[PDB]
Amino acid sequence: QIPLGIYEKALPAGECWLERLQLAKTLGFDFVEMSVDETDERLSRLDWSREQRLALVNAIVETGVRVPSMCLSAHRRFPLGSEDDAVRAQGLEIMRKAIQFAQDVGIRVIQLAGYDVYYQEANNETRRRFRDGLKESVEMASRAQVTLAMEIMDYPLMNSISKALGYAHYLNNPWFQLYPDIGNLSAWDNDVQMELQAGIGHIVAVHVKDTKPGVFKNVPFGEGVVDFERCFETLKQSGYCGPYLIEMWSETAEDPAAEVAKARDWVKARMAKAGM
Amino acid sequence: QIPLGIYEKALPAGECWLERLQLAKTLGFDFVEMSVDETDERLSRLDWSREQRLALVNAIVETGVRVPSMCLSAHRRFPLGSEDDAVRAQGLEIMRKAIQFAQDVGIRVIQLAGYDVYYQEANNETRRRFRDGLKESVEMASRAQVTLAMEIMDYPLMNSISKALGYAHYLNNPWFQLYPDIGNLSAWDNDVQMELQAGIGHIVAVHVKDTKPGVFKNVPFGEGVVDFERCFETLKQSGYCGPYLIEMWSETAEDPAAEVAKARDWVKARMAKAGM
Ligand SMILES: [Zn+2]
Ligand SMILES: [Zn+2]
Ligand SMILES: [Zn+2]
Ligand SMILES: [Zn+2]
Repeated sequence: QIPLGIYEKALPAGECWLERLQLAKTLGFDFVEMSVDETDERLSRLDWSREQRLALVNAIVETGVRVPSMCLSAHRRFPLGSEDDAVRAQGLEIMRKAIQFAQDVGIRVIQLAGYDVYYQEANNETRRRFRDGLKESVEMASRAQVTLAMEIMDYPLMNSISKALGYAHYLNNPWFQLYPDIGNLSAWDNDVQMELQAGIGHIVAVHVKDTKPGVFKNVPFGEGVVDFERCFETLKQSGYCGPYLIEMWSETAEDPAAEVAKARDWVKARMAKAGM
Repeated sequence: QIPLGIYEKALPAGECWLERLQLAKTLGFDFVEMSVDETDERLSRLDWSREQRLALVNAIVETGVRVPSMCLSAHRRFPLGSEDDAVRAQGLEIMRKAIQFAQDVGIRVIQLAGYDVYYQEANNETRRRFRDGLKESVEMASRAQVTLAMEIMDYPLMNSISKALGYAHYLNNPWFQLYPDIGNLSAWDNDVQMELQAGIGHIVAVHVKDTKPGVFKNVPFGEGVVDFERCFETLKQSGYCGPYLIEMWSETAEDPAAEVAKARDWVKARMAKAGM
């Protein structure tokens, strides 16, 4: 049966994980994806004590709701391509800490953000520094035996499965894999269905959200350009058996749980249509 | 860093995992590989309670000594190729329970036994049943996001990297990888150094021991046909950045602790001559 998860930032903001995990179970999800983003509050998770780490493991084992993956979007703030050597070193230290964290709490996959730089302008130097930082991250990941899976991004350097496969070929490492976002993939000039089929033996997780050209965030399900039934059809037929994660940001909604319930039923209807 | 690890059965027996991990720490090992073999005793680990599983996580985090991998030799007794449907079901159940155990406890890689059958003679039907059992196993691993790694075996069906690569290509799944034993890879008529280069983007871990033509188990370090310095050179030059696990049964043989320290330094000496 198909594992279905919810993004952390879809649910109420608390740092009590047992409550967060119990809520996910109640809403019918098998898992939660943790965000380690640009904010200092989530960034501080990497400096958690042994007891804070073991408390998360406790809540997981007790509720049965897994935290198999981490979204590492902190690299938008501290990119690995930064020609500011201080910022780049901060980005690699965050990579090191996310992997140790992953080891500590049994996170299966760290989703990488494919930005060479975000708030600054890319050039050849940012692309070379990003590539080297990726090799270095993947080396750390080989030692720890932790999967780093590159997201297909809201950003041209990594805006297709083909571009992620380029990096995968260059790296040639079993611990570097693919985590496509079917929304991000659908908002450029890609052949989406061929891209999905092309990545198959590299795809470890799928992000599920709607988008429009140039709009990658908070676009409501059904109001964008993503052909969900087609994407699930292709993935199923091509032999994909991994998890799907509903990505939304309803932490700011009046009733986060009610929004998540509606999004879950909407996504599930389309999975069912496509044979799953 | 080269992560160096020690097989469970190279250390004194029992179920206090805290003491064992502590022992491996003072001996200078980064990690311990757990065994889930043919004994009811070790199989009952798959039936541990949430509390037993948590106590193991606690000890790992306390000591800093990881348990990143599991040797799953239990399939010799309950093979996936068995023409006895009841024996086959048991092996599949074991596979399922091992994946969940790996989830609960944060094990990175489950090392699979590459035998269609072991105590019976193989035929087209056992090969077929083993093939479909593997596929079922890999689908379970994809949902859970747990790596299953095929060991290079003391058995003709999987006696090279090439054989494991054949299965890897057939399965075309990121959760099926490769776990070469350089002893077993050397105990046949293989081109060893070619094999290790061939498998490189699939190799997640490496078993280190010594063997002879025909003889597979416990030949002391240096007395077999394994060219350690050359194997370590091939892997170093090819871009391997993963762990090495020293396979020993010291738990029997004289002063177990003093034997693993000799073999630890013997392995490290061979690695250092190879550029490492
Ligand atoms: Zn490929
Ligand atoms: Zn996404
Ligand atoms: Zn291959
Ligand atoms: Zn071995």
